[PDB]
Amino acid sequence: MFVPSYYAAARPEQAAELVRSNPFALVVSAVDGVPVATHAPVILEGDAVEGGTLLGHMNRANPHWRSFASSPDVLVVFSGPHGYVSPTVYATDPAAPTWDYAAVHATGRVELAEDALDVVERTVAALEAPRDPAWTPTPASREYFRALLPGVVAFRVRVRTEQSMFKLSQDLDAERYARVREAFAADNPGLADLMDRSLEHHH
Amino acid sequence: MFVPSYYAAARPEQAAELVRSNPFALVVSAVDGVPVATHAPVILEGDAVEGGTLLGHMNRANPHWRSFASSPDVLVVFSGPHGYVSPTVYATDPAAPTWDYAAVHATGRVELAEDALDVVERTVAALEAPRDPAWTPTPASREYFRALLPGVVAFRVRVRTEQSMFKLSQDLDAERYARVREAFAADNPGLADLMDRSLEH
Ligand code: HEM
Ligand code: HEM
Repeated sequence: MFVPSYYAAARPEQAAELVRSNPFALVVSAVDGVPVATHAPVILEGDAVEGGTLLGHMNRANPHWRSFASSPDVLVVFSGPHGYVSPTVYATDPAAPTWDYAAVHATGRVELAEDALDVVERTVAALEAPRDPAWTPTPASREYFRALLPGVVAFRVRVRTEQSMFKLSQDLDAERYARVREAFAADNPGLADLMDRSLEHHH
Repeated sequence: MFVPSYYAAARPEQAAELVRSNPFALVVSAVDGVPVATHAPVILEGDAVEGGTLLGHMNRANPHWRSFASSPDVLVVFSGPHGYVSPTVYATDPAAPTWDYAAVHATGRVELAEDALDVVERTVAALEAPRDPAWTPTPASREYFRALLPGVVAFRVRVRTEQSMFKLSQDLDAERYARVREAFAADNPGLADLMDRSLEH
């Protein structure tokens, strides 16, 4: 990923807010030199992505994790809101399209996590916390978790580098920008909100 | 990606339909044993993903493409609708959460494309065709596209293998499935529509 200056994160906390808000991530590694990816829920331990630790799990029948000893460099991609920008919105002739989006790329070394039960219980709490009501596992469900454990492989990524893209049209002048934002406000309110947050000076 | 049989595509054209409906893809390669990914619009040439050809473009100032020159294997991930499934929706105890989603992974050899104008113009046509209304490039915009070409790098992927995941709660019993579909109907209609199409014929 390459990040033009206009699409850099405005504030250092924005990468971590995106990661926490979008836990269904893409875990990418090199299996015999070719890329392989698994969609998995991944949570963040720590205040910042860079230097932080990611915790995830996948199916033990998914052979992807068997590579995590011989090829330990991994990339985890977290994806926020996104949307196509049609030249129709600009209302200018000569124009060209683009796609607006925010994403965080965390690269580091992967390792298997012995305490798989901890990883999945922490994932439950993190993903249920924004919901009302939140689901809290009963004793019967924690016992069920224990019965399920042979089928899971948990893992940790110690994040060495992070890269964040907030490609949200901030290069546009106000008239073309207003038109982009108004088009997303109707059909993609999450993206419009991200655009609003990208313009903040402090909060 | 590992695809359990009950989350496989029900019809062989469903993978191609997902690719065409979700063209903003993730293009992944190995730049010195480390995975590097770029988000880019990618379209499908052919009736099927496997054996088909993917066409995309990225920023020439994005150094990612410089690793394509040796024609390494690339992975292109197309992601459809997705949504978290909270056990609250099941309304049954012993339970555990999951995440429902559909995605297509295409792996093959990447080639730099000399015909970058054709790639970007075909991408325009493919992305605009279902919008209402569709944008129709004017002669001025076609001349603009030519002027922009130095700044773009286009590429082809010959798809050697493909995996398609339609993880859409097909394994739930009838009462729990209905709860999940009903819950997504309200807050994620694109995902609910995908579940409907997964059970049809
Ligand atoms: C907290 C939210 C959770 C989410 C969003 C989630 C999601 C997922 C996903 C997407 C997969 C597929 C991974 C792959 O393709 O390799 C998976 C696999 C698996 N997860 Fe989780 N999971 C959650 C919690 C749990 C808990 C608490 C357990 C208890 C041990 C668990 C046990 C498993 C097992 C056994 C599998 C293997 C496939 C299966 O049996 O369904 N998960 N999970
Ligand atoms: C059809 C829908 C299109 C979409 C969704 C789209 C989207 C994008 C995206 C996401 C990037 C950044 C890639 C990166 O990070 O490396 C990009 C770069 C670029 N695209 Fe496209 N594009 C489209 C059509 C076109 C057309 C017709 C042209 C005409 C030549 C063009 C020219 C460029 C150029 C010059 C760049 C690099 C410089 C820049 O980003 O402004 N694109 N495009």
